[PDB]
Amino acid sequence: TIPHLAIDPFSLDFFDDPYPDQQTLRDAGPVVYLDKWNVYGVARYAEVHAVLNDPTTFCSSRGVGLSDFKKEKPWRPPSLILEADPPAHTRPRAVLSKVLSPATMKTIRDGFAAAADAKVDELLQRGCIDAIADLAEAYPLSVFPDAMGLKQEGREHLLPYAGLVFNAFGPPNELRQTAIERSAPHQAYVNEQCQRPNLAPGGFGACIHAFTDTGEITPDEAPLLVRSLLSAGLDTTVNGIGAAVYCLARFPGELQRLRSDPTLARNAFEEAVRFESPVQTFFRTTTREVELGGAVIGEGEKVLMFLGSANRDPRRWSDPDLYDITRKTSGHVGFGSGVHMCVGQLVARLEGEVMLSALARKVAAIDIDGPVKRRFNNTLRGLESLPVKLTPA
Ligand code: HEM
Ligand SMILES: CNc1ccc(C(=O)O)cc1
Ligand SMILES: [Cl-]
Repeated sequence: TIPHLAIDPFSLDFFDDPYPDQQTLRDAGPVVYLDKWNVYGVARYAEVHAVLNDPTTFCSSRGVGLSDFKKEKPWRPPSLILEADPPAHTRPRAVLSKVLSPATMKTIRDGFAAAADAKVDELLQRGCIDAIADLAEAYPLSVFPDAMGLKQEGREHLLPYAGLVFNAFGPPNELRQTAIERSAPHQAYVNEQCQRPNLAPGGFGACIHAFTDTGEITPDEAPLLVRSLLSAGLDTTVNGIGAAVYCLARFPGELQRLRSDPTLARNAFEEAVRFESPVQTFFRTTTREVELGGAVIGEGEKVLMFLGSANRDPRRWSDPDLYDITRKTSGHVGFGSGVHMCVGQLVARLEGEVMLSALARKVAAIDIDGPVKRRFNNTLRGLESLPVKLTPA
């Protein structure tokens, strides 16, 4: 009843151009089996959405990568939020919701916006820049590590570490094995910085530690939650912003509309998140035999959710392969959905918004003017290099 496919969604050939394979995956059926990795797969919006919102059946505590924590040792101590199910999940999540709260963004918006503006003005002086290294990477590094309350020394370990985490959700392919075989320095740096003495008061980390007082988390839980932010909070935004600049680079009409109404800044980023889906895929593990899309999946089975595919499903979206900054993007799963839906989404959207706002106000044109290079990661989709010429407004 279930189609078996030999598509490797973690192959380089797939990353280079996933969309035809994603159509094949959608059109093959509501549930596919990927013989390559002995996992179930879901590529349509409906089923991906269904799986995300059924955490009691499709659990996270056996890992949200290919590896089953019930079968193998996790490569690092499990995340107390990402790789946990309710109820253990519930209370750490609340802490992160409050640390990264509506109230908190107020405290950082002026600086994040100022940092975005200064960067765009800086890049306009050079004229020809790499929209990755000089913008997508430089800007988040200039605000987010500080917002964490991180010291200056050692931050070069941050992106490599994030690169690793997202590779480690993947299968035991060369990317993962290669990523993990060189994690010691990154782990040591990040893990050391999660300790309270190393985190500046006022920053997200110290704020996380401050919450041990409420009974919501113990002191020994705080560093891993600090660790979560240092895992998820930087490289994602890099690829989201990079995605957004690339989209604006490829859809000049939409750049022009953005220029004509900078208050479209927040949704053009949101649309970019849908359109590129910086986080491409996650797994769940079935806790029981279960019917999904008329397909019966056994207990203890891995189910691969194609978030990017769900976000390009024509069953749900009109003209999905088109970037439209006034689209109603609500319901996209680029940030997930349900109890694990991105707890850092406000930081990401703030960063993206104020940068796209700066671009909208300061830049007249963005033209690709060099070889474009894709960055390969088992979970993250984004570019290694995007040479562009910025024309000032
Ligand atoms: C473009 C930017 C981002 C994208 C596309 C993204 C994507 C996602 C997705 C898909 C999930 C769901 C994971 C799952 O259901 O298994 C998630 C959760 C999470 N995100 Fe992000 N994220 C972004 C930015 C951020 C930021 C800025 C932070 C922190 C400052 C962050 C930290 C986290 C954490 C800790 C979780 C786990 C939440 C939970 O398990 O309840 N992410 N994100
Ligand atoms: C969805 N992206 C995430 C990656 C890692 C973590 C974590 O370290 O908990 C959380 C979210
Ligand atoms: Cl670690």
